Amino acid sequence: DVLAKELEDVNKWGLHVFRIAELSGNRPLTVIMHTIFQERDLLKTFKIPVDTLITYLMTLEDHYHADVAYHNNIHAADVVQSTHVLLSTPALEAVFTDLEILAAIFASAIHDVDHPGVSNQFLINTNSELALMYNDSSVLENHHLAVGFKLLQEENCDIFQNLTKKQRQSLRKMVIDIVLATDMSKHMNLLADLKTMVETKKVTSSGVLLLDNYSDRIQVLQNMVHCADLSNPTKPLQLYRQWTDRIMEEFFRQGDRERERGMEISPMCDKHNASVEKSQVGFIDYIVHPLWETWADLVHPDAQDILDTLEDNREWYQSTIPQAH
Amino acid sequence: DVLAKELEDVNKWGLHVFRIAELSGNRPLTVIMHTIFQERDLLKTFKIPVDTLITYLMTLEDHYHADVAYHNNIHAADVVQSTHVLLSTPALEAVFTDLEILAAIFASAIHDVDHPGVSNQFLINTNSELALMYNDSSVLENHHLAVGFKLLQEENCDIFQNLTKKQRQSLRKMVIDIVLATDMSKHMNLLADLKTMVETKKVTSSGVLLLDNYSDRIQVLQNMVHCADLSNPTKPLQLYRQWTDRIMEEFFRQGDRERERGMEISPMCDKHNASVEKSQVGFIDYIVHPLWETWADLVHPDAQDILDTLEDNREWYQSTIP
Ligand SMILES: C[C@@H]1CN(C(=O)CO/N=C/c2ccc(OC(F)F)c(OC3CCCC3)c2)C[C@@H](C)O1
Ligand SMILES: C[C@@H]1CN(C(=O)CO/N=C/c2ccc(OC(F)F)c(OC3CCCC3)c2)C[C@@H](C)O1
Ligand SMILES: [Mg+2]
Ligand SMILES: [Mg+2]
Ligand SMILES: [Mg+2]
Ligand SMILES: [Mg+2]
Ligand SMILES: [Mg+2]
Ligand SMILES: [Zn+2]
Ligand SMILES: [Zn+2]
Repeated sequence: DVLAKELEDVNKWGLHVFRIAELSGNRPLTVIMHTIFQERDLLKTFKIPVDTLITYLMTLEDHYHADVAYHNNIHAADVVQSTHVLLSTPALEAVFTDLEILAAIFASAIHDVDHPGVSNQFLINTNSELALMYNDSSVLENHHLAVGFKLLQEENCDIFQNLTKKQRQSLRKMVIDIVLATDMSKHMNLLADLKTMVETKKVTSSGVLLLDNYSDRIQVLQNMVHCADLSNPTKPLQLYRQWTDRIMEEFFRQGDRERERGMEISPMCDKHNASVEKSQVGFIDYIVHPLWETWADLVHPDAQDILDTLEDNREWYQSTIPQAH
Repeated sequence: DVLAKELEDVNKWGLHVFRIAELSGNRPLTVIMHTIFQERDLLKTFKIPVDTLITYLMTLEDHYHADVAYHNNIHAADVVQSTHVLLSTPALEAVFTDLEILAAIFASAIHDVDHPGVSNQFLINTNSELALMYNDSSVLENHHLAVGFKLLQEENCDIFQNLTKKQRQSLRKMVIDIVLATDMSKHMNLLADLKTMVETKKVTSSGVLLLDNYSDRIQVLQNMVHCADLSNPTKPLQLYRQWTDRIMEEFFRQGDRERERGMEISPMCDKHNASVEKSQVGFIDYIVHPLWETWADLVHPDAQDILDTLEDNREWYQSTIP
């Protein structure tokens, strides 16, 4: 119906993903992954039975928490769809193999599964079982990977059943490398390295990038998914505002637990003392723009419209903050 | 029943650790740990109730597998005692705080707990739940930490209950850093970085190392426990001979599991095609001597005898190659 109409924008930045969630009966991850797999002809390329794909996707989506305001299946679908757009950027045309493409999209799909709605630092500070299990290192991200892969074991869920042994091993490695890179404590290091990759990048005649070793290829995929994960402020203001609502609700809920426990309340987690405009402008100035501006450098001019929206949105949120002229 | 005469060598390289295991009713880890804590006055320094220490040690010791030939409670006891000796080296006099000392010894004690007797690569290749949990990265070492820490939560087991919050946090971080560095896959990088530290070491006149910050200190602790972990070929030969027998028995059993599942048998795990003596020489030539030579540089001349024993032991296995 209208859903197939909205799913026509799947190759477009700014998909009305929230609308798709409503219309699909809260199955945005399932329908968006399925649509993209059909789009990229992935079921045929990797001999994936459709009933298997759908069974896994539905189980995966089930394992995103409905009561978590931001880190849920809608965010997962959004990051999947955004990665799907970035993969098709002209500067990267026929750079990546079908397997690499599959890896980046699957990584995006599972990258926050079973997120509890609180940060790594919170989990470390409250001595959680998760932090105990993972020795305080990329606690959530290791966990997302473990669950995402574990779900492949469920009945009629192995979407990779017809990959070769070599392919499955290569895909597992790439997906691990990608999701671990979504850990924000690795952001400055990724960014610092991506800047250096940009400085010395090599391009063909028709302008596509030359990535001639796994280390360069995976670095580009890591930053790609990281950008997609941090892409909310680059979306039309109507989508962006909605993402901002959810992240602050999730944060304030974390803040509430912290205050109730007598802990120091984490930054931007205090519902009483917090400005949306100030927090978002800071977020953009110190994290999202430094990154997207570097990505735009890498694929210039492919991302200029994305960068323009980001800068517009930044200008928009700073406009109501009083400042010295 | 004593035993006490054996434990008089707890400060020496080449303590009779197998004897201690026998004499103590297979509680070498509890006994040696208890002895070292008393000697270093750690119970008083950190207000560790002695029954809490023993209770934790017995539980920890119970989670090393009796039926694993090498990676068992005797190996843990050995690595603890070896670290205990290395910490007392003159070149390191007054370098470490009591909390750092506590961290290195605790890390040594838990560093292989619940080892199943197969390698990281075997756990990965067989798609074990453990490799699934830890995403193929330092699978065992991540698991050893989780278990060692988890056991503090059993009844009357929290030996760190009277550390401050800041002390617990700092000790936790050091222990994690130290145990993750026992992963053999990190050996070449760790050693490379150790050589770099050695190239630019600072010492007082009496040769005492001057460490500047957490980076320096934890790097020395990591390498120290790694050396202790790889110390078998530097021990008196009779000790070394038994360690060699044990590690081969454990490797062969992994090989047997591999052969049975039609997997390629891992290097040195095929009992039908092994060259034990030749493999010890290569082990020393390519891993153990390059490490201990660098450590010996760091603490010159504290480790000269250790190095000499290493070279004598290399010649033993060389001369027993059929
Ligand atoms: C560098 C760390 C990152 N961080 C995280 O929790 C992990 O990732 N964040 C994702 C994120 C995603 C969307 C956000 O808003 C909108 F785009 F929705 C957003 O805006 C918040 C809202 C207050 C500012 C940060 C954050 C915490 C942060 C304060 O600084
Ligand atoms: C299952 C294996 C695990 N692995 C390791 O490196 C683990 O670390 N080793 C410790 C070790 C400790 C003591 C050894 O001898 C004596 F000193 F005991 C010893 O003898 C080696 C080993 C056979 C000759 C060289 C090894 C390597 C891979 C094939 O898969
Ligand atoms: Mg995440
Ligand atoms: Mg003192
Ligand atoms: Mg080990
Ligand atoms: Mg220094
Ligand atoms: Mg001689
Ligand atoms: Zn995310
Ligand atoms: Zn060990």
